[PDB]
Amino acid sequence: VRSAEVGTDILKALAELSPATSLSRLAEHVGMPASKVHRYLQALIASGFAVQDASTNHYSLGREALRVGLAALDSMDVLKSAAAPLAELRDVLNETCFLAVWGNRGATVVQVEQAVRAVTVVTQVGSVLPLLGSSTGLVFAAFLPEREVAELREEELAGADPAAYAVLLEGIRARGLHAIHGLLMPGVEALSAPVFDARGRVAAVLTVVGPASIFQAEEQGPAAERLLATTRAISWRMGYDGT
Amino acid sequence: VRSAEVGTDILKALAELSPATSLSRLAEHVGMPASKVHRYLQALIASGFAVQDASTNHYSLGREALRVGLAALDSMDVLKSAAAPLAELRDVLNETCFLAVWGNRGATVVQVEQAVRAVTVVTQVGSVLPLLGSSTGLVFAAFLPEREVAELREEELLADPAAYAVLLEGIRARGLHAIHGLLMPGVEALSAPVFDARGRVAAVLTVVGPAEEQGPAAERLLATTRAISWRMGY
Repeated sequence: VRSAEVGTDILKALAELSPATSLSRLAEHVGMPASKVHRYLQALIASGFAVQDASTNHYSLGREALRVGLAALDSMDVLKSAAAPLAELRDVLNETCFLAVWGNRGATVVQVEQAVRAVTVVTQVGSVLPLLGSSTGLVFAAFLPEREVAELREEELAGADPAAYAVLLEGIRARGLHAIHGLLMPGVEALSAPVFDARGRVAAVLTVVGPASIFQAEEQGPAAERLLATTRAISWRMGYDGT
Repeated sequence: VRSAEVGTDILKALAELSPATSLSRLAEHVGMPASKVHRYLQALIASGFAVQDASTNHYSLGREALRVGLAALDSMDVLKSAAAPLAELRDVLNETCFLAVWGNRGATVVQVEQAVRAVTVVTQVGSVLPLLGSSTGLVFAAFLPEREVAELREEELLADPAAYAVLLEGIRARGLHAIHGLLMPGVEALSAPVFDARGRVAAVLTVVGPAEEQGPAAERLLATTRAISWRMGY
C-alpha cells in the first residue's frame, strides 16, 4: 500500500540533502513526523539505500542508492527523451523542428518533425550544419568547450572580428537560445536552444525553422517560450537541475 | 516498514533490467504477481523513480534515480571534484576517459566522457572491471590495502605471488599502469590513482582506446589526476 511512496519519498529527500543529514532536517524536508522518518530510515539502511556514519550519526545515501543511480545515468538518451516533445512542439507551432547532436563534423541533424503545409522547408536527418552559419551551430559553439569546436571552426574559415564573436557567444548563454535570419540560407529563419543531461553536458540542440513570412524567429516571441519550455522539459527529464 | 522495502526492491530490479522492461518480465524477475508489481510501479512513478515508456506497459528508471545517482556521487566527494577535469582531459587527449571508484564488487565506473570521433571505445557507467584483468583494477590493487581486495584477487584466480608483487611495486613507483589486451585484444588502458584527504586512493582515472607508461598522454593524465587530489584530498 501507501508505504512504497513514503519510502522513496524519503530517499528522494535524503539525496536532496547534500551528503549528510540529521533526522530533524530530514523530516522537515519531506514534511513528516520525525518518528515515522526514523522508522522508514531503518528500513532504508537495511536495504542498503541509506547509511548512518559511524562517528557523526549523520544519514546519507547507501551504495544501493548509488547503484540504481548509475544504472539511470547509464540509461540517459536524449534521442529517447526528446522524441515526443519534439513532435508536440512541431504540432503547436506547425513549424519544422529538429534535433541535432555533436558529431565528428559538428552539428548533425539526427531527427526531424516536419510541418505539414502545402509546401514547407526542412532540414533532413543526416544533414550537417555549419558551425558559424546556422543557429544550431552557434548554440553548440556557445555551450561546448572551445577545444572540441576550434579545429572544425578553423577548417571553416578557409572557405572576421573575433571580439564580436566572443561577445555573441556570451550572449547566447545569457539568453539561453539563439535566432538567425537567413544566415544559413536567406529567407529561412531558425531558432535554437540547447538540451542538457543530468550532469549539465550539452546533449543536443533543438531548433525551429521556417521562412520569414509565416515564422518570425524572434528570441522573445511565443515560439521562443514554446522552444524553451520544450527544451527545459527534455532536460529536466534527463535529470538536469536547471543550473 | 516491511512493504517500504518491496518498493525499493522493485527499484533494484528496474536497475538490473534497465534500460527498459515489460511489466511481465519485471514480475518474473522479482518472483511476484504482475498485478502487485504493477501497483508498486505507480508509487515510484509518482515519486519519479520510474517512468512508463511509449509501450504503455514498459517501464524504465525515473528522473529521481539520476538525482540519487548524482547526490550519491556528491556525497563521496567524487562528482563535483572530478566532473570538469575528466572532460578537459578527454578534450585534449582525443580519446575516451573514465572514472572508477572502489565498490563492493571491484572497480565500478561512475563517469564516462567519450571522445567525439568516428569510432571510440566505451565502458558503461556503473559497470565493474576486474581487479587483475584491467589497468583500472591493477592500479586499485597497487594502492589499496591488501586486506580490502584479497577476496576478489583470490576470486579471479598473474598467479605466482612474486609476479604480483613486482608489478604492484612498479605501478606505485611509476604512478600509473597501462594495460595492453588483458581486457580484450586491442586495449589502450592507462590508469592513474586519485587520492583523498588522508592519502588513500578514492578513485582511478582511466583513458582508453586502441598506451604508454612514459609519453605525452601520461603527463596530462598524471597532471590531471595529481591535480584533482587537492580539491578532494589535500
